[PDB]
Amino acid sequence: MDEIDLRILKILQYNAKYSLDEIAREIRIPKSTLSYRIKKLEKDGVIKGYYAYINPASLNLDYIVITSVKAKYGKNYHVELGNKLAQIPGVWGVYFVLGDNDFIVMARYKTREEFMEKFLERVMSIPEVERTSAQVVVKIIKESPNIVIF
Amino acid sequence: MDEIDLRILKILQYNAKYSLDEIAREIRIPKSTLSYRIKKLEKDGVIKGYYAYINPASLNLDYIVITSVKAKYGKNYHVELGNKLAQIPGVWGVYFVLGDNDFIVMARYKTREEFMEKFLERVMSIPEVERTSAQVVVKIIKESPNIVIF
Amino acid sequence: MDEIDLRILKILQYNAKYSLDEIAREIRIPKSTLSYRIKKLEKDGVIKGYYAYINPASLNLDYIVITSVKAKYGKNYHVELGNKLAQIPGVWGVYFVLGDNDFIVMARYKTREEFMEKFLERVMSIPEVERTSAQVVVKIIKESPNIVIF
Amino acid sequence: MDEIDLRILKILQYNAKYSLDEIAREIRIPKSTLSYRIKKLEKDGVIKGYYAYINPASLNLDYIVITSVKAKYGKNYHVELGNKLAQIPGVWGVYFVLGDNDFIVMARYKTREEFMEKFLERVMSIPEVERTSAQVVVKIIKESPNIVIF
Amino acid sequence: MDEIDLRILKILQYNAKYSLDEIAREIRIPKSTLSYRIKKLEKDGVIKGYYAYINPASLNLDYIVITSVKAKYGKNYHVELGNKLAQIPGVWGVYFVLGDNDFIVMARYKTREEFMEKFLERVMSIPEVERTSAQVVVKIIKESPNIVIF
Amino acid sequence: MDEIDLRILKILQYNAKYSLDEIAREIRIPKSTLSYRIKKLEKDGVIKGYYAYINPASLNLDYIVITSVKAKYGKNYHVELGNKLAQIPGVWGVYFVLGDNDFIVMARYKTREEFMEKFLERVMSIPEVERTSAQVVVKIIKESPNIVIF
Amino acid sequence: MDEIDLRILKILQYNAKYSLDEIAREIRIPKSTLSYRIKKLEKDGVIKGYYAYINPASLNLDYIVITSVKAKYGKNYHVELGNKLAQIPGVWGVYFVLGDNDFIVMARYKTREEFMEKFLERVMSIPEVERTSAQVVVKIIKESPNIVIF
Amino acid sequence: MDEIDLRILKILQYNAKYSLDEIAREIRIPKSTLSYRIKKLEKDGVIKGYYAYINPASLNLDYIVITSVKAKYGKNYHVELGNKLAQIPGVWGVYFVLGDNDFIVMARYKTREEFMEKFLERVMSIPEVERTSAQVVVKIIKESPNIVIF
Ligand SMILES: NC(=O)CC[C@H](N)C(=O)O
Ligand SMILES: NC(=O)CC[C@H](N)C(=O)O
Ligand SMILES: NC(=O)CC[C@H](N)C(=O)O
Ligand SMILES: NC(=O)CC[C@H](N)C(=O)O
Ligand SMILES: NC(=O)CC[C@H](N)C(=O)O
Ligand SMILES: NC(=O)CC[C@H](N)C(=O)O
Ligand SMILES: NC(=O)CC[C@H](N)C(=O)O
Ligand SMILES: NC(=O)CC[C@H](N)C(=O)O
Ligand SMILES: [Mg+2]
Ligand SMILES: [Mg+2]
Ligand SMILES: [Mg+2]
Ligand SMILES: [Mg+2]
Repeated sequence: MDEIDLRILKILQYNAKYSLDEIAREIRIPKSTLSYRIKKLEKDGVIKGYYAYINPASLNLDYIVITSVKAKYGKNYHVELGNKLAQIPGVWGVYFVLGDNDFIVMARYKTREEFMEKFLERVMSIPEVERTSAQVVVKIIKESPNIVIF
Repeated sequence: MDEIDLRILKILQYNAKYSLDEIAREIRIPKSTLSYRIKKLEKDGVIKGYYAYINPASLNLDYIVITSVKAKYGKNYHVELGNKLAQIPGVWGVYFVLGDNDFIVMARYKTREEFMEKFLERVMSIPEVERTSAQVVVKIIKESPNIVIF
Repeated sequence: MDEIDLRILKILQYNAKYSLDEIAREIRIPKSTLSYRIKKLEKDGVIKGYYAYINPASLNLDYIVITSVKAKYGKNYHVELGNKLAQIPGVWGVYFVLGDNDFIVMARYKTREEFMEKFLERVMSIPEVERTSAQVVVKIIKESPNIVIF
Repeated sequence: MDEIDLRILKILQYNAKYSLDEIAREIRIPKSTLSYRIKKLEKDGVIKGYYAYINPASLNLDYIVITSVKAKYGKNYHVELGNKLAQIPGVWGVYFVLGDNDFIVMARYKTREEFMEKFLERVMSIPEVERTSAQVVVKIIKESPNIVIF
Repeated sequence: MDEIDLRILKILQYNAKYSLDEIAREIRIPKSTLSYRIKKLEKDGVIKGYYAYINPASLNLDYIVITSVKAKYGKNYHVELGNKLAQIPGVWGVYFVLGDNDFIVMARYKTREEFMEKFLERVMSIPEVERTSAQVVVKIIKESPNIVIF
Repeated sequence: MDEIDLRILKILQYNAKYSLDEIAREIRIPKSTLSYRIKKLEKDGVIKGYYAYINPASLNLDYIVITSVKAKYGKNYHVELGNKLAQIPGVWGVYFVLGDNDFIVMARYKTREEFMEKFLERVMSIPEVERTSAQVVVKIIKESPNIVIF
Repeated sequence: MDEIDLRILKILQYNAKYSLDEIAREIRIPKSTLSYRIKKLEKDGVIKGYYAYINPASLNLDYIVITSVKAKYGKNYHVELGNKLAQIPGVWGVYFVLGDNDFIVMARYKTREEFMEKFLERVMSIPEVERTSAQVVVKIIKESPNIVIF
Repeated sequence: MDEIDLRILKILQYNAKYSLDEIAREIRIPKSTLSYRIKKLEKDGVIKGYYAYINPASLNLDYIVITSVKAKYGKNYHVELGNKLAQIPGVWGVYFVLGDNDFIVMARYKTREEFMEKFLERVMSIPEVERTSAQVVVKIIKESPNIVIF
């Protein structure tokens, strides 16, 4: 990757629906070269794909919760709990963090009831789980994970 | 929105690079009707846009940190700190949560040094900030915020 | 329920001993219509009943304690502990909360000894119980759960 | 108060809509004596009144939150914050507890938005307030504050 | 007990080596009446005895530690741990407290090594013990448990 | 101090009302030598005095509380708060501990009201005080500070 | 050890590569006496040896972590965990502390991956380990353990 | 640096008092080449020096404490506190850590009194300091910071 690829990615991270023309004109390079560079980035794994950005509100995903989960120590309990958490419907993020030394889980549901049935109740029945603390997000000030180039 | 729009969105959330043909054939509806429905979803704000999914690793974004921030109480301190946090380079997520009653900030940097210079040092100089706790993500088990329809 | 029912409920939540006359005169509606509306609210479950408000102090209920209880995770431990807590004499409130991710128990006793014998000792013998923290209420600034319409 | 008054109160705490007949027949005492005893209990302050029990769900009071509040120390800050908390619309309970050495606030709202506007935002602007932690009640296992005689 | 007994106790709590004369002259009552009152207080259990106040420093009791101990819940674990703690050499105080909902243990030792051998190591081997936190007293600002009448 | 003084102190710490005869007979030494040794211990400061042990229960000292107090840092705030705490009526113990890095205060009162008026309210008005946590002692398993020789 | 030995040690703790001449001239004593004193300090165990001070940065030891570890109570679990921790590659410090009543572990690794593989993963599989909290050192303000004489 | 330098450093980190002969014979390289390599490592900053390892016990450094320090946020308070901490006599380590988001300070003193006078009292008077928690090390299981090559 070179400076030019970065200029291309900086654009595609915001809007992937531009025409090779506009981009080429902005970056000041041959459209055939652009198309090539973009195809190379996809083959190399830099660009893993293209998604439609759906407004979670439009889907009534009003009950957002960030949950910290502590796993009991011993015989692979930690690694197994991570994958169990990632398969729960509504869970889009699972991170293991150093400090708290536990899992941070990001999930979205339409209501409290759905959250309890699909996430909370399920997580509570997991024996490996030592403890949890579910944080209710009452305000999304920002959420743009797509922006990787600042 | 109807059941059909959901089938369309469920596809576009994963791959927006399909052809109206394939989708139409899968959903079993006229391509002209599909194109219409999709254009309507965009005009209605359900589909806010289309992004390229860039692999953060490809950009050496190795230092990932989830930081909790406590703001001092009183005269609009809380709301102001939120926007200050969202403008920091490298910060893609800022949420205010109930329970901890503080801000949860998601950020990505190439190294510890960048993180300290762009995020930590800056956050420390903010007077409104009462306290913080930065969690180092040492493992991303899952991160698919684009998946809103399960 | 309409605006008129709300005016009726706003009154009955404070004093259910009024006469259909006074209320009718205040709300400015036929006494026969009032009686009907009230009977409908009872049949519909809005008005679950009428209670006498007894001053807890008059019963020497001097030892008030708000206890948080953490249940161990796994095989229905959580749901079972909740009902065990609600059957304890002196316990009038049991809530499961998100954040602390534990039960909050409200209880009233005449003395420390009664509290220990009827609540504390009993709760300690429950194996499902992971941990507890009992908060001693030394001052009731307000307690009007009957006021649901502000 | 004697054993007989307790039998009367034990009944009235559950249902104040009984007839002096039924109660008299159950307690086995003259209806004129009952009426007298009840009037005495009201004059003495044991029975502070009679309320209609309204099902909070019937009023869409779905967002229930138990909040702990820490007040800064010094010049009457503690006592003043207590009364400020009790005047907030939607707040039915305010207790000062020993141990946590802070205020426990019980509130009910129809939605997250109402809660934020009427409670959270208001509490955040109070300078005396050091810190808070709002617990989201996702399940009411029991709530019968009217039962003072077990 | 009357006002006079209190005046007697207020004196004896500070210095039990006074003569019945001095005390009688100070309290302004017959020495024979004093002797009687004091003998009555002993027979009644108010005065449980008379001790020599030994300066702990004179015995090289330099390592003072206040330890909080959490016992696991279930089958009489709590009550049993309390008595086990009270029999440890060097432990002069054991209290069960509400709030922390654990035992507070006061102990004194000549050195760190003695403390580790007689207290810490022993406490660690107790299975019922969930967790502990030992606070090192580096300054005794006051310690007059003998003063019960202020 | 020698082995013999220790045998004397071990006795006097439990009961200072023995006769020089009994003690001399038990220790197997001349009564004149005993009297001398004891007088020397008093002059040397080992024996600071003799107190009457009054049963706190006999004085209705039912509300026992162990309070941890955190002082703000800076200009002699710590040392000043310690002496302010030790002068509070009902407070018999004040220790500064390493770990929690705060003051531990032992106090006794007849009732909750007295505790609030004499201790809590007073402590809350102290500006230097950062935070506190008052632990309610609901059970004294042991309290023998007089026993310094085991 | 005398004042002169201290002057010698104060020098050798900083730089052990000086010549007996320079030191002798600085301390103002016969070189033969110096050599003797130094040999005595080594034989007596004061000087346990001489090491080369290697700059950790020069070895790419960029991932520094201070981890607190809580061991479960009971049958020698504590002492055994300590030695298990000290044998982990990359761990240079293991301390058992009073207060937190847990182990503090100092370790150094080249990267996050090495840290996870050699330390974290290994520690997680230890059953005796109750919980841990790994603190990421992002700045070494000072690290001179060799300086024992100030 | 190459594999050979590492073999040299691995030796010098343990014992810098070996002769170029022994080392050369062990590493199997010309003594003149060794001397050169070692001189290069010193000029390059890998080997910052050579110290005498003094047994802290030999200096009566019995009071070891690991203290966590929280600095108030705002105008360079954090960076300034770090250097203030590093200049305190007896302090050999100061680290700023991510997670706890505070300073970890390692210090050694002969007694509690010295610790209080040189460290604690001084740290308490620092206004920038928000809070601290000093952990008493009662057992050094391992302390070999000199070992950088495992
Ligand atoms: N930007 C453009 O469209 C130029 C294209 C270029 N001439 C080519 O060879 O494709
Ligand atoms: N799926 C298709 O391509 C059919 C298209 C449809 N016949 C139209 O009117 O556009
Ligand atoms: N408020 C009243 O009492 C009026 C009653 C009304 N006239 C009826 O039909 O009952
Ligand atoms: N229970 C009753 O109704 C009896 C009443 C009773 N005879 C009276 O004097 O009122
Ligand atoms: N205070 C005194 O010694 C008076 C004693 C009193 N006269 C008696 O009867 O013993
Ligand atoms: N124990 C005794 O009373 C002996 C006393 C001893 N003969 C003396 O000289 O006082
Ligand atoms: N400082 C010196 O080198 C003097 C040495 C001294 N004359 C001896 O006997 O070794
Ligand atoms: N290891 C040795 O001492 C050999 C030294 C080597 N011959 C030189 O040139 O110095
Ligand atoms: Mg996307
Ligand atoms: Mg009621
Ligand atoms: Mg005494
Ligand atoms: Mg060294």
